[PDB]
Amino acid sequence: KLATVMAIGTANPPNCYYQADFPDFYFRVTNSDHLINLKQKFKRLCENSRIEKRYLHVTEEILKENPNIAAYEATSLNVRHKMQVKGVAELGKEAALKAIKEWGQPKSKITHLIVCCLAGVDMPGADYQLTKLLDLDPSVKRFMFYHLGCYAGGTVLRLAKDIAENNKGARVLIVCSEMTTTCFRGPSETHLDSMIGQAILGDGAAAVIVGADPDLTVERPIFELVSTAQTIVPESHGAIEGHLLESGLSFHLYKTVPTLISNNIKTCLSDAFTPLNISDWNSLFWIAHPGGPAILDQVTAKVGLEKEKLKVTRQVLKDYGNMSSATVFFIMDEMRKKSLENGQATTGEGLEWGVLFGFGPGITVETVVLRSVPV
Amino acid sequence: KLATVMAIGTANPPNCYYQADFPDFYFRVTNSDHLINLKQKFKRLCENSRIEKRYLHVTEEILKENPNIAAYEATSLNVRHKMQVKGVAELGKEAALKAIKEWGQPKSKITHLIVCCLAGVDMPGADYQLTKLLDLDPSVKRFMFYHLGCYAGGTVLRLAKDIAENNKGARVLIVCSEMTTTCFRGPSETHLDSMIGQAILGDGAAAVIVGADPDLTVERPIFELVSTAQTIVPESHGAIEGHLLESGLSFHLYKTVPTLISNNIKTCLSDAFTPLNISDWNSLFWIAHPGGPAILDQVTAKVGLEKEKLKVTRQVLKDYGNMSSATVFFIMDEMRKKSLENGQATTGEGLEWGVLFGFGPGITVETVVLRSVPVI
Repeated sequence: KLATVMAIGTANPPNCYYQADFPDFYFRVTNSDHLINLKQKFKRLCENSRIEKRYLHVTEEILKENPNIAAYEATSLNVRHKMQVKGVAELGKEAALKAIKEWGQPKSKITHLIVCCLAGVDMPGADYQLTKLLDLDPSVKRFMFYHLGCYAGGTVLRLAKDIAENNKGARVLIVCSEMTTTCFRGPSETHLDSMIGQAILGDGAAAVIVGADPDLTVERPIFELVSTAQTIVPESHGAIEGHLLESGLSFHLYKTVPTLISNNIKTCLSDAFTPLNISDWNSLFWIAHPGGPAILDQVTAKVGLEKEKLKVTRQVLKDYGNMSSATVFFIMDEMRKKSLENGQATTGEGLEWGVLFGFGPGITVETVVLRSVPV
Repeated sequence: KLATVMAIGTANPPNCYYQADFPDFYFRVTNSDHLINLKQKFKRLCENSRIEKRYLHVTEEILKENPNIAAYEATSLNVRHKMQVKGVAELGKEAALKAIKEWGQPKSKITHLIVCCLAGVDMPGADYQLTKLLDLDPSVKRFMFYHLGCYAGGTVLRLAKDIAENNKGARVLIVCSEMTTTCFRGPSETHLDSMIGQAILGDGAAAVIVGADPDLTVERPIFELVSTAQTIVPESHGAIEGHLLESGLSFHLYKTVPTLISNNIKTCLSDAFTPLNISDWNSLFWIAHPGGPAILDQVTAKVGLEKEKLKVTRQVLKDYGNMSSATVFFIMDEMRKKSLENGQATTGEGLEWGVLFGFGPGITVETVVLRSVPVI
């Protein structure tokens, strides 16, 4: 009896930013219009991001109220955290309620709560906050993960799988609430990669309910968690880093990331699927963290995937941008929705087996083998 | 087959601070010798702490180089984190190596790594650093917990239990590496919370190996993880809070913390032990996070524990102070050591069943039911 995803709910801040207008907005609110060459670089980052829009808690008003946030490097952790701590909770609450609704069981049946937040360190944490906000059982078993990064969607599933499978009747609520208020900052001519964060990172929360042995008279499985794995890409040291400083969470991304990830994907696939006697990567449905269009293009090319295999993944990137750990669940959600609309037999675009990838600091790759459920 | 603790290793910074001399040290290195009145309150704080010594990464030299850390509140997070990130990994590595040695298996057999650090946020984190430092399998399945606090000893065991029992052959290395460099700060007349942490918090790391179905020809069980629970103490909102600020980590505890926790213990005991048909709290061996001397006194009093029940717990507090999440493992380690020296029948002071408690922000209480193992 495999751990099974039985519900997915998502939420995003109400402020929508169309990518086509972001360069002008970003350079204006960060008083960087005098940096003509830097603006062209940023403009191109946005144009090549393959992101059409994003939802952000940050607004021009908030930046006016907090100039130290608009600055590339200014003491601002305190003001960022004040907003971050509240934002991840409220956004996570919205997503959790939607997940709980789809799940179909009363929230009192939630036995475990896993919360994952890029930033917003607080003691007690967002897990405690959500327990109070959702009025969950005070004895709900919680796990709180701060600062894991973009591979965390796989991490929370890896955890949920073992919890669900080792505890009869366990019903795990996962909440990945990602807010970039702690990362949002002005551009730097000396650290050109920092602004990549403002070109691709969006806000969003995803909640999922995971449990083994579904009560088919009320619960409705979406995807089964077959196996999970995590690995560190060889010779990838320092390619993706984030430091929590007095100026908030930094963003470091080396130009080698796309090739490092794409060149190692087949190994992750082989390790995960050889045990299942599966070698045709195109026979799987794909849910890959859209760290960037380069990663997706290179993975598609190097793995030998058909052009549209990552269609849903690319669509989510286009509609919401990179929402860190929550992204893969938006993709998972949209995939089962599109599968239904396209009249396909399974939640995985009609295919039986699938793979979910999380990519992040390490470089770390989380590989989750999934099995679809009939539509 | 229950997840089983098969090894425990510990480590502490090389700088030992005797509590009897800390008041003078503290106010001296923080240029607070002029605050005679406040110095008296701190001296009293340390005297009733029941802590004889602590090991800290901070030194007079470090404070002289970083006066912004010595100040009660000054933009100093960057300098703090630089040391914190390095410290937790180095201290964690030492404890891990010791645990691995006791375990008796090649480190290549480690399948999962759980790292827990009060502070030292970094991406990638301490789990990544330790994987590299210990040269563990690149595919080791890692879990990294930052800023959980003092109940985390139970949290990591609760996690390790499910990992080990749901994955045949899984061998989990847990590393709780706690350093207080991020929360060390000078005294302030307009503040009276952060001063308590300066008197009770110590540095230290503990590592343990957890696995189900031990290979008895090489592995040697110490304690079995029977059940785990986590709960939020009723009407305790805001009682224990910690915030990571530009001035580092700051804690604020209501004076009611000891009472809130102690009054809730019997409930945790009942929930965890009624299913095992156990009701005599003195029939269990005890491992309780020594948040402070008050918590130990009130738990003993309200629960009705005989004087020797928290002996090891109190001894660890006396010898190391409050080392956050790592503490319960120092206690677990010392308990089986003393049990052996006392020629007792089990690793749990000759008793069969035991309980490990973690107390922290929430207020959160982690309750782990333990089973000792026979000792020849």
